[PDB]
Amino acid sequence: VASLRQQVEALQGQVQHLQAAFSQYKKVELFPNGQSVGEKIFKTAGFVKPFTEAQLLCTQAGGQLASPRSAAENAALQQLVVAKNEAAFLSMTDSKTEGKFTYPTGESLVYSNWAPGEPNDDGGSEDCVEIFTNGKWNDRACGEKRLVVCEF
Amino acid sequence: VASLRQQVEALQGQVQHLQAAFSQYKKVELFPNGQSVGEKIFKTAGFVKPFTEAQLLCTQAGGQLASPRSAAENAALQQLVVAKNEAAFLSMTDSKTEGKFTYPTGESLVYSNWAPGEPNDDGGSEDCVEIFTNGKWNDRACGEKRLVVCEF
Amino acid sequence: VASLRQQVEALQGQVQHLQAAFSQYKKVELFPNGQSVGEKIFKTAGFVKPFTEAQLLCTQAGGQLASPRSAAENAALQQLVVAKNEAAFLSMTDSKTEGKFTYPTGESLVYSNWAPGEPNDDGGSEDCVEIFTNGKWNDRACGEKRLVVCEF
Ligand SMILES: [Ca+2]
Ligand SMILES: [Ca+2]
Ligand SMILES: [Ca+2]
Ligand SMILES: [Ca+2]
Ligand SMILES: [Ca+2]
Ligand SMILES: [Ca+2]
Ligand SMILES: [Ca+2]
Ligand SMILES: [Ca+2]
Ligand SMILES: [Ca+2]
Repeated sequence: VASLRQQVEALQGQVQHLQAAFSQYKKVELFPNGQSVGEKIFKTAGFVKPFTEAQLLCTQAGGQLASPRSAAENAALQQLVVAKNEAAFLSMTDSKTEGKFTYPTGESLVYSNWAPGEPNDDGGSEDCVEIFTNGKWNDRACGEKRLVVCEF
Repeated sequence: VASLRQQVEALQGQVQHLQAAFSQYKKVELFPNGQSVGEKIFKTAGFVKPFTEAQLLCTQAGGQLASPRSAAENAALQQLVVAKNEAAFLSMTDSKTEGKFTYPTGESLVYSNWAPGEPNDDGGSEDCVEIFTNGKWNDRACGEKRLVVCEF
Repeated sequence: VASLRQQVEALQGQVQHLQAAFSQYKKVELFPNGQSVGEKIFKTAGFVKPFTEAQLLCTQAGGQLASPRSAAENAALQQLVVAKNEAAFLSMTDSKTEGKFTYPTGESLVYSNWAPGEPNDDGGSEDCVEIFTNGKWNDRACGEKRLVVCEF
């Protein structure tokens, strides 16, 4: 029993070391292209791509396109967009049913921050969504190129 | 004994929370300049350099130039090459014995994906190896500049 | 007991795996924009900004502008500057009292590596500090754009 006790004490020190070391690396890793908010992490690729390409990049990386589900998440995402000074694509589209935006899973939106008058399906061909540097949303043509930002 | 149990129960909760956090941060880390395959991790510096300089960058970083040892590893590396649209240097050279490519350790290749007609030692001076966006290999002069991709 | 001893072995296995995985990840993260020295880590954003903007970026990331406090730290920082071939801003300034450089906290410098003749407050308007590829320091106008390097 004393042997196991010694083992536990050792593990406690090793875990404490990992926690401290990892806490430091979290900050290092997110600088300058990442943003943590709650349990979610947004990270930009630093370049622009059309929706389909951006979506694939995020999915293959084990995440998905930025999908802010609260004002707080949206504000965090906005910080990255502002820092890079490039509007970015969100994950939602109304490709299936015009006028009804959904997440990649098909679920309807639980949050939105549409600019006044949006979505307006301008030209009758805007089924993707972009977030501006001011944090507001606008439906935009999926064929256009916007900043690639994924969430993990 | 009873106190040790709860101590173990607690410590493991912390470790599993650490495992989850670490796993999330690893995915974030690899986007968009890295690729994991098995226990190996490829990461590109995002710029080009001549072989000697590229090799030094990887060694100083605690790794080595990309050394795909299987079709799976080659495919993973190919993803970075395609993403950057820049052919990359591999670690192998036939500088010691012309025609015989080896890893930095001196060991002979256990896998190769030479493009048709390669390695041809063009000009009688191609002792380094580059991987194209199509995943195939070609021997090339070490003085040329290619994408820097290290493996860890 | 025999069950506790079993749980401990599993826990030990999880911690040992994390130590190996974390160590590998650290190397990946630092390549190619980071440098570890002592308990400090320098990381460059890979781009240039005026002092105020560079300072805010580091602060918002949970760190601060590079603040070498020893020859060892300065040498580590110098590596990033050399690697990017771009002089970088340090955190210190004499904005409060001309001729007296201080850290962000307000404390006086505990180490300096001024190039010959510096600081010279050229034009009567140099209150910020930059580090050259040779590791030496020079006071520079805060409005100029230099490589952003933060410390964590
Ligand atoms: Ca439509
Ligand atoms: Ca639409
Ligand atoms: Ca619109
Ligand atoms: Ca030769
Ligand atoms: Ca040759
Ligand atoms: Ca050839
Ligand atoms: Ca002054
Ligand atoms: Ca001054
Ligand atoms: Ca000066």
